[PDB]
Amino acid sequence: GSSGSSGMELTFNQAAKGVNKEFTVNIMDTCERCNGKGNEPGTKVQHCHYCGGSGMETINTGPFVMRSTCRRCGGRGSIIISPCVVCRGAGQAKQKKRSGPSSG
Ligand SMILES: [Zn+2]
Ligand SMILES: [Zn+2]
Repeated sequence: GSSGSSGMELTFNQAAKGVNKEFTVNIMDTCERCNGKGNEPGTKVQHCHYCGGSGMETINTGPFVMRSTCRRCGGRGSIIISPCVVCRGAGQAKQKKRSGPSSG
């Protein structure tokens, strides 16, 4: 076997532009213990007043006011007596995956 012609018909050297190669080694997926909730699967939760279920807090200082994400709940709308032990209330963790089917 031997050859060496040209044509430049199609391009099948690299993959699409969107799907960047080696995006990021580290793997981040939705927690499993809390299922992307941020609390222990064996604990209860309390209603937050600061935001009132909106996850938004307001800082009234003088003739002006500021706006920052609730601190008591953390922009959730409720107080987690016991925050997850895997994601520590992050909503995502490291899920060792090989393929990782986006759609599904
Ligand atoms: Zn709150
Ligand atoms: Zn978790």
